[PDB]
Amino acid sequence: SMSGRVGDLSPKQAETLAKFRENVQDVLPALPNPDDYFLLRWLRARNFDLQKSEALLRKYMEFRKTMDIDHILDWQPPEVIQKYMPGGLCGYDRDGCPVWYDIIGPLDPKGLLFSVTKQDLLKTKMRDCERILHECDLQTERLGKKIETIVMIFDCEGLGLKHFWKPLVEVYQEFFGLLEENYPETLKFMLIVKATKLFPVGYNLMKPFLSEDTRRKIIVLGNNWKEGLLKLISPEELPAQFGGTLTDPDGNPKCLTKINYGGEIPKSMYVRDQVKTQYEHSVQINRGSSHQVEYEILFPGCVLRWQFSSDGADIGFGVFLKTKMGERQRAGEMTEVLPSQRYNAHMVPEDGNLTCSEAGVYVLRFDNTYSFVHAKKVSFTVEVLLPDEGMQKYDKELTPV
Repeated sequence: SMSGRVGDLSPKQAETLAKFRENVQDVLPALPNPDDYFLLRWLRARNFDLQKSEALLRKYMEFRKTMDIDHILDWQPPEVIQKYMPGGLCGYDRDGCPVWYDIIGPLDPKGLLFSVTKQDLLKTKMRDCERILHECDLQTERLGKKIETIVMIFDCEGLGLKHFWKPLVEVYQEFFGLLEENYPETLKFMLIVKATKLFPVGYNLMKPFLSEDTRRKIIVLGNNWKEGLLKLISPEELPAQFGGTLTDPDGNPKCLTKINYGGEIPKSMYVRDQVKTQYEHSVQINRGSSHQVEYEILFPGCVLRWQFSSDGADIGFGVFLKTKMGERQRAGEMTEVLPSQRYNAHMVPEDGNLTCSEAGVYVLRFDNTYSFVHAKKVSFTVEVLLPDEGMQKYDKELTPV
């Protein structure tokens, strides 16, 4: 079989290329380098189907306009992103392919999304797409061989419940979706290092946004992850932080000159205290009454996630565990999970989550015991975030928490 790459095309692939081009006659005037290489990414992504490859390319032309890709290398992100958005482009693998780091642990999710918008974050990620593509083009020049694929490293140390706040999850979802739509056939490997026991839930949140091609390229490294990275990346190209010998000019092993390590964003940089949201349910509760919902959990390891808002007085909220569905239980008859407390959910919504570490029926209960009024409207959403079953197979090498 032929791989559908320049210098390795079958007669059919070549004829399909020559045709697709004839065909993408009217959009080509807009591109900086529509070489055979460029066209063939689209074709490979859709198995050389002319109509699907064309439709995919045409959508990308629209993305170019929406994101102003023509000028994006000159676009300056907000200072909060420059200073506190983790990751960066650093080094090249053993084959010449550029490496892109993300450092998930120290991300401040609310700090970021209360300081900048989802669109500023996504535009920054697309700017980094365009920067790493330019590194591919420059490596091609340097090495005398075609470089058009990249290595993504996700340092998942410290991946935890804070990261499952829905607005942050949505940024990452949209980012992976943008890569699939606009950067097909660009990924060499996505390497997951130091993943925690929460990785299967996190991955399942992203999975719907990953192509089958991408999913086959995801490698979950274990305890010997430094050796694993060194198999792919020479020590002189791999930060000492990640097992190599590359440092900043001053010797810092973190390579801070190229890789950001996040951190807590100063509250003085915030532009808002909440993001807009809609709720799945709204209920009216009586003075001194309660309202609850119940989830029958058979398979431990899923994450229960909630958000609520209520005008007026504070509202009570807690989570309890009982053995099976049945008539209403008193708090003291159930296993406390999250003991009830008083929350001000009027100025800003309350959100939270927890890991369901035992099978049973989880009861999320609102207690209206703080209004000096007749009754009370509570708006809320509760979701269960399931673990990816295939990734639970790595459980023994995933770090607690």
